[PDB]
Amino acid sequence: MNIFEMLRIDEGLRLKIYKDTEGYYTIGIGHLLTKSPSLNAAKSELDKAIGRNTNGVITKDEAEKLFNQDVDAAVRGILRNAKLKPVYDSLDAVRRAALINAVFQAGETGVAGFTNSLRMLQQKRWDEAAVNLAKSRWYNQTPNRAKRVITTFRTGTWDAYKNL
Ligand SMILES: [Cl-]
Repeated sequence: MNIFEMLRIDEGLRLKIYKDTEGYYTIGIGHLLTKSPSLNAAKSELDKAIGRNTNGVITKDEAEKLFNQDVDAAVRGILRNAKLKPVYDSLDAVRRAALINAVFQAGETGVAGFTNSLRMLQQKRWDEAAVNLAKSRWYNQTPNRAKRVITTFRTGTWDAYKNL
């Protein structure tokens, strides 16, 4: 298992525009196009990201290109966030993947309210971190996906994804 299969399981793959769990225009593998309620705004963002006139649909290859660009962006945002970097560096390979997954899910770096969780992670207080991560809108809105990531932080294994 690795970061790409991981998120690939968590995000799914759709080749035609769709609305995420939040009602946002997205496509491919978790690729948020826009937060605007405008389909037109979404197709434009889509054409621009793709480099061609899509008409709202892409090929598998195109989806995977976006995905690669996106995972790369995430890692790099982490490396560049002053609060994320140290956490990320203190972690093992498996837990690092969970951090990437979560940041990817946010579509942004060092999201609001997880200072305490980060601190517990950094100190390797796994069980406590798990519990704390769970007191979050995140967990309540997408409990299944959040449970998988949380289990990954607490254990340092891929157990939560081995069976999907
Ligand atoms: Cl879920």
